[PDB]
Amino acid sequence: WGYGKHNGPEHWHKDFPIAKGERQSPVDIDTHTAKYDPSLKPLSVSYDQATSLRILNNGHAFNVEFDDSQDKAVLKGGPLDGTYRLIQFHFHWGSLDGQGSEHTVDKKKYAAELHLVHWNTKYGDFGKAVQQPDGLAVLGIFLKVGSAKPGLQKVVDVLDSIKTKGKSADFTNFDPRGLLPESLDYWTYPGSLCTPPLLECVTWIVLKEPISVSSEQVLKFRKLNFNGEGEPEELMVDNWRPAQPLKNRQIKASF
Ligand SMILES: [Zn+2]
Repeated sequence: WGYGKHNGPEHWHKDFPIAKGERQSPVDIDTHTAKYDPSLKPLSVSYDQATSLRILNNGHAFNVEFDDSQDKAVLKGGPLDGTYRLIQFHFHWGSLDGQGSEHTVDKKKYAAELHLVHWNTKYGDFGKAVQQPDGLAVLGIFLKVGSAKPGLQKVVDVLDSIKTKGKSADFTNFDPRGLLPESLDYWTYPGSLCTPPLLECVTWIVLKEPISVSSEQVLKFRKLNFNGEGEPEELMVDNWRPAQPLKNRQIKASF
C-alpha cells in the first residue's frame, strides 16, 4: 500500500477489507449538520512534560515519536473518558496548496493536516489500544499557507536528514505546544486510523481553528521521498486519503 496509482487508497480494500467499513476516516465536516453538544467538556492538553525522542521517514510520512512510558504528555476532557498519552504525530500534505488535508470543512481542503496520536492508558500499551473502540484519540489540526510557524521550524530543519525511507534522526526537547492554535474549539466523531490497518478504534477531535505556515515551510515537506536510498526518486506528496462516507454517524461540535 502507498498513495500511488497502483497502490493507492482506492486499492487498500484488497488487503484491508475494513477499508469499506462503517466508521472510516477522514470525512467531510458539514458545519450546518454538525450538532452543537452543550454536554461536551473543554479539551485538556497537558504537554508541558513532553519528551520527544526522534523523527523518522517510514516511506509514507515522517513521524516524531515521544516517550509514552509515563503520563508526560496527555490529553483528556472533551468527549474522552480517561487519559490518553501522546505517542507520535505526523502530517499529510499535498503537491499543491489547494490539497493535502484528510478532513475537509464544507468540502474545503487545507494545505496539510497534523495528527497527534494518543492511546488510552486503561489498555496498557498502544498495541492493545488499537483493538478497542475507544482505544485511540487523534487530535487533528489543519494547516493553511500564510505566515511562518516558529514552532514548526525545528521540524523543518531536520527534514534534510531523513530524506528517504528508513532514515531516522535523534529529535529531543521538541515542544508540541508550539503547534497548537489559539482556540481549542473542536468537532468530534468516532472513526478509524488514517492508514492501513485502518482499525476503527479512534475518537477524532478536529480543531476548528487552523495554524498558518509559510510557503517555504511546506515546500520543505514536499522535498521528502517515499523511496528508500539508492532507488528511483519518488517525491513524498499527496500522502492523504480521500473523504469517506459518514454512514449514519453524527458529528458533534463544542461550539
Ligand atoms: Zn494521519
